[PDB]
Formats: sequence, structure tokens, C-alpha cells
Amino acid sequence: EHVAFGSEDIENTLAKMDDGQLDGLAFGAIQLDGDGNILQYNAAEGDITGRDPKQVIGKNFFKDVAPCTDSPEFYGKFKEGVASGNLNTMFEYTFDYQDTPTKVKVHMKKALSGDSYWVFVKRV
Ligand SMILES: *C(=O)/C=C/c1ccc(O)cc1
Repeated sequence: EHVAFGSEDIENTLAKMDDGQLDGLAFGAIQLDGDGNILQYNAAEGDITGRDPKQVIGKNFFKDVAPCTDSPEFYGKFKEGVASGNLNTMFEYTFDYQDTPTKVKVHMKKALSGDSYWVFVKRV
């Protein structure tokens, strides 16, 4: 899939993409509901993080899968955006729960229709 990380229309291009289409992206992509439950999780993310994309669907990202992101700097920004109904933030972060610390760039952006939210990830 020919889509770049951080592109200004990314929510339109990814919108309603099925699981197989998402696996073709060059960067990690997760779709969360407003509570942080995982709706979609692509192959590129599983390769970065080691998690199995099939097993994490339905788990809570902030409680279960990613406690290192349960902080003001990640989860706090997510819940603020869910509450306001808009979200578009990009920052660097370190994942250090199930592996050696790994630095990434994260882009969280509200998905175009409904009340769903994207978390995009690439290595830095
Ligand atoms: C810290 O606990 C981060 C964990 C994590 C980040 C991203 C993922 O896709 C899965 C786990």
C-alpha cells in the first residue's frame, strides 16, 4: 500500500481499510475504540513490537498490552482526544515492557467516521 507515515489525509486513505489492506503499509498501524480496545493491528506493528497481531485484537491497549504507554504523555493525550472528539498528535516514545527499550515515533489521529482512533508507529 502506497501511503506515507504522517500524511495529512491519512485517515481518508486508511478509512474502512480491511485487515489485509492494513498489512500492506510501511509503518505500524493500530485502530482503537474510545476506551483503548484494539480493533485492528497490522503486520508491520507486530514486526516492530513482537506482539502477535491476531492475539491482541480485543485486548485493552493501555491496561493489558502496553502498560508502558499508561502515562500522561501517551494515554493521557489519547483520552483527551477521545473526550474532545478530535485527536492529531505526533511524538516520540520508548517501548520497554516486553523487550529492550525501543524508540519510535507515534502519530495518533482520530479515524474519519464513527468514534475510532488510529495509533501509527515507526522506528526512529
Ligand atoms: C509499553 O508497554 C508499550 C507496549 C506496546 C507498544 C506498541 C504495541 O503495538 C504493543 C505494545
